[PDB]
Amino acid sequence: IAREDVVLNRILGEGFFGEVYEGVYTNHKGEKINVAVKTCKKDCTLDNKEKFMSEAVIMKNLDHPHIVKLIGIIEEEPTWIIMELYPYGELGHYLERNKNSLKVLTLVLYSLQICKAMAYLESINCVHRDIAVRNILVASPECVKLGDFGLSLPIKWMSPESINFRRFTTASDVWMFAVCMWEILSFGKQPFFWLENKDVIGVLEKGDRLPKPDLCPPVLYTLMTRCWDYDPSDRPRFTELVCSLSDVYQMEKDIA
Ligand SMILES: Cc1ccc(-n2nc(C(C)(C)C)cc2NC(=O)Nc2cccc3cc(C(=O)NC(C)C)[nH]c23)cc1
Repeated sequence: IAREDVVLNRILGEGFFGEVYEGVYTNHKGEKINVAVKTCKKDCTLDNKEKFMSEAVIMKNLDHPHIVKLIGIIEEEPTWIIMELYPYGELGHYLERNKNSLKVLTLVLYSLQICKAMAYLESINCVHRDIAVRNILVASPECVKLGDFGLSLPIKWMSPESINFRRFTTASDVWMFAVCMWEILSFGKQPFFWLENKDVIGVLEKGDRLPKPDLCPPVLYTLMTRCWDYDPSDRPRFTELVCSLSDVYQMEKDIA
């Protein structure tokens, strides 16, 4: 990927190692691809420059249909990591904007797609630690992609073991994933929006849970409740949750 083939438009935000730019990449075909161009401050340590590159190293190896895509890497100074963006933006903003036209089967489709992405990460014992609708992009009205645009706390999405002891496992991600589904079925509503972060653990310890979103099928809410078991061992694996969500999707397809 050549630097002249990438035009920068505006600052997307500040990453951990430097600014992230929203740009456009013109390929060999001439078609314009929306991209996020991640940069690293010059004054960083070699250790910090290495940690910056690890995203390019890992992301190059990821090719899952429901995971964000790496477009390329420009190693020559200033080093850029180019990731694909889509014009439909974040899922949270997309859900809010299309709340009146989106059908429940589509919300179950998105839930299943993220579950498939997470079942793959589970296969390689990798933990996301920040499963939330803000970390999901809309590739098309029928395709969502999981990413990680956060800085390595998201209290309102975290399992009790993550809040209490900073323990993060695949089991804790399963909890976060059900919170992500609650956001999808609620059309982008923030979980526990009515609480402060300090109040969350007290409510979970007492046995209180996020209520069923109006449009959420009872079977899907039961699955959400199993992911929110205080005991991490009693939550399903993403691998089996794919089977569970595929059954829910087929029942919703049969209803619609
Ligand atoms: C070090 C490290 C960091 C992250 C990851 N990692 N792991 C995964 C899973 C495998 C899905 C968990 C995905 C990712 N990376 C991305 O999704 N990158 C990405 C893609 C598209 C756009 C943006 C914007 C930013 C950004 O920094 N925006 C600031 C403005 C905050 N990042 C983007 C791996 C290693």
